[PDB]
Amino acid sequence: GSSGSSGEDNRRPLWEPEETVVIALYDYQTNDPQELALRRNEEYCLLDSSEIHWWRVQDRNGHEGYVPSSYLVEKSPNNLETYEW
Repeated sequence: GSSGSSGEDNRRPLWEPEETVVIALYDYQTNDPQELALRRNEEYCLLDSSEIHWWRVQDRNGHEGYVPSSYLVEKSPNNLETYEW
């Protein structure tokens, strides 16, 4: 392989390392308005974890609702030296 215009991959993220960002392992679907359909391999801003089985999140476009925390996952840690004790 060979580069073309730029040989330096500087693809920075969008969300913030401070806000809780979760991702859906699978594309969840529902027939209720109160519920939101998650997308496989898609991050989501955690609004409030009031409940346990159901977490309130928001899409990148602006779609919030109740989703199965099971699908949502905590963006694995990286280059972060911190201990929760």
